[PDB]
Amino acid sequence: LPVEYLQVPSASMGRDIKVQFQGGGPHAVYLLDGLRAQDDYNGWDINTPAFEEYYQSGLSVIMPVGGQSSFYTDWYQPSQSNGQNYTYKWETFLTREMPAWLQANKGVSPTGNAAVGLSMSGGSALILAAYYPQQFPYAASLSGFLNPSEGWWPTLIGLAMNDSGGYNANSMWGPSSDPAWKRNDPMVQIPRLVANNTRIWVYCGNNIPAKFLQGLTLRTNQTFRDTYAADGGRNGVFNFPPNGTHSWPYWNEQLVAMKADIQHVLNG
Repeated sequence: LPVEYLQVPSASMGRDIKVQFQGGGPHAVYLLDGLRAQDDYNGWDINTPAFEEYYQSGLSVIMPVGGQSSFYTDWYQPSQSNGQNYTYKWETFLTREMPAWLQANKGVSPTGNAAVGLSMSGGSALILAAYYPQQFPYAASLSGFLNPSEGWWPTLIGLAMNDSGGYNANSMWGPSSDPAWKRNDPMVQIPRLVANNTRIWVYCGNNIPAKFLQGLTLRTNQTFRDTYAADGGRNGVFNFPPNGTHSWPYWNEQLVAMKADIQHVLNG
């Protein structure tokens, strides 16, 4: 019932990962952070009443802390030019290390949870559900990058990572020809989301190099929707309100709006 700050060892990253945690039930909502995930608090707790909004929801809430520009993925190597001295292994942490710890210590089930991501982690949430459907029957992407391997996206993602911490996308998924780019591309993995009957919730809202990027993000999100439908997808909620914005107030509004949806999927 009270909010806790936990030190959860990551063998794969060789350090302790801080996790903000609120109990409330055996199944949990994993709230993933944006591109500039900080090392002190998860952006959901900094900017929104997420914990309060899900208090007595019958769901636990998990906010991992850290991982700027990590895309919550397992990297090939430490990011070279910014002096990172370990390899990001956030997929291993989120799918093995952390749920094991939460199961042993708190009784949180490793299966039957929801992954909710925004910006950077919007794609991550869908990828986690794509490859770990037992752990995540539910996944939400708010203003996510849903076709990272395609067109200009590897270039833009590389620039974004440089402009947030000096991280280098080549250390993460290799050059854009590397199979890791398509492996971690939600668009490309839509057949998995359909085959798994994943419940997905996709949101996207709407100085001129930003006009381009804002437009590209929404249009890519629209192609994702169409392709999901075309591939036989029938378990999706697609929210593209024209006045929607790419900001914590609307991301929080989406988190609130999906609560009933998550409750019915995870606890129904």
